[PDB]
Amino acid sequence: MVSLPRMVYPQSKVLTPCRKDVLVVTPWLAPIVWEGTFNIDILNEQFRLQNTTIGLTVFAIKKYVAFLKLFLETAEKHFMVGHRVHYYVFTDQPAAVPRVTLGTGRQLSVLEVCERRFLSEVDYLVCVDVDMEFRDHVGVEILTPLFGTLHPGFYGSSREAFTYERRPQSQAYIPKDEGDFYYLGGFFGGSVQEVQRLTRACHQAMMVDQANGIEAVWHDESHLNKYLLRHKPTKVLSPEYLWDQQLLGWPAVLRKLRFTAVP
Ligand SMILES: CCCCCCO[C@@H]1O[C@H](CO)[C@H](O)C[C@H]1O[C@@H]1O[C@@H](C)[C@@H](O)[C@@H](O)[C@@H]1O
Ligand SMILES: O=c1ccn([C@@H]2O[C@H](COP(=O)(O)OP(=O)(O)O)[C@@H](O)[C@H]2O)c(=O)[nH]1
Ligand SMILES: [Hg+2]
Ligand SMILES: [Hg+2]
Ligand SMILES: [Hg+2]
Ligand SMILES: [Hg+2]
Repeated sequence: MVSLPRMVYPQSKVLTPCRKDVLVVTPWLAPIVWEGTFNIDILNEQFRLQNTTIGLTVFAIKKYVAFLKLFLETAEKHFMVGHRVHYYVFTDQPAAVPRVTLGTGRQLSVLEVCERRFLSEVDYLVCVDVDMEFRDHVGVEILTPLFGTLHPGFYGSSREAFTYERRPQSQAYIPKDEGDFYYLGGFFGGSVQEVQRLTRACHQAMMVDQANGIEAVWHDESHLNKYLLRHKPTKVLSPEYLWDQQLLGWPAVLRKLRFTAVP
């Protein structure tokens, strides 16, 4: 709750949009995070004064443990640098986790495969896929009670084309005339409380489907989209936050490619 210190930065013009090529705010007034929309110095101050701790979770089972080295190494260079970070690696191969050198204020926990511990160790949880690498800044601008990320392959598509689950028998069902955006199952997060609510809701929904003998078209991602349709995220991250350059190139609307798939 402490006041920010004196800071010097250019004034923002009220009669000048920051981006004229993209939507920077949703209909429910949640910002859509694109490069140019935020002053990272102001945001860093706000979150540091709060002594914010960010938890980053990844699952690495079977062959996916081979992606951990690059993932963690690049995270050390681009993820929440300057803030307290706690990595949680869930794996079936504890002894296979690479020994990565971490900067100060950052720690790593290996969990072999207790929601209460999250509430006690971190303020925010970020959940992502491990077969990726950070290529640019991914900082506190993403922190909020609940956020989803615009899928790189559908940010420009009409909702009818969104690959939501379309069968009424599934708990993840979303009709052709509903839907705001198509979010990624591989990059979401928010406060520990909101994240656990989302995962708990999706777990229950998937069990109901299982009992009914049906599996959503895109599994977890399908349910996450249904959850975020009914519980609007407080921030939405642009595709800058999860991209595949090999498959999608580098469009003009993307000033930075922050987190990407590994070729
Ligand atoms: C219009 C063309 C779309 C190109 C992207 C397809 O991405 C895939 O989308 C489905 C949902 O419809 C699901 O999310 C898997 C996703 O594929 C993964 O992510 C993309 C970005 C690539 O990295 C693929 O190699 C991945 O398998
Ligand atoms: O049949 C599958 C394929 C992937 N995954 C999970 O999805 C993550 C990344 O997904 P994928 O292998 O599809 O790669 P990506 O789409 O992220 O590039 C992996 O860590 C797994 O935990 C899964 O549960 N089932
Ligand atoms: Hg998580
Ligand atoms: Hg859900
Ligand atoms: Hg689930
Ligand atoms: Hg989910």
